[PDB]
Amino acid sequence: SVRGANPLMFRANVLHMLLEFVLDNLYLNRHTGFSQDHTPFTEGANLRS
Amino acid sequence: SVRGANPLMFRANVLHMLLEFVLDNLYLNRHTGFSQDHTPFTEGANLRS
Repeated sequence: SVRGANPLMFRANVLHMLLEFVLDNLYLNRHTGFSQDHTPFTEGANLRS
Repeated sequence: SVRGANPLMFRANVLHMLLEFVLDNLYLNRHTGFSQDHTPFTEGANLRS
C-alpha cells in the first residue's frame, strides 16, 4: 500500500531523518548590511537587509 | 508624500539652513557717493545713493 508504513521500522527512519536535519544546516551566517530606521516605530534601530 | 517633511530630521535641516544664512552674507560693504538733501524734514543731511 502507498498509504502505509511498517511500524517496526520507525526508529530507523527517524534516525536517518535526524542526520539529514544536521547535514542540511552546516552553513556559516554572513554579514549583509544595515540601514537606520526613518520611522518612529523604533528608536533609530539598525535593520538588516 | 511629496508634501510634508519628516519631523525626525527637523534639526538637521534647520542647521543647514542657518549655515546657508551665514555663507551667503560673507561680503564687504562698499563705499559709494552721497548727496546733500534739503528736504524740510532732513535739511542738511548727506544721504547715501
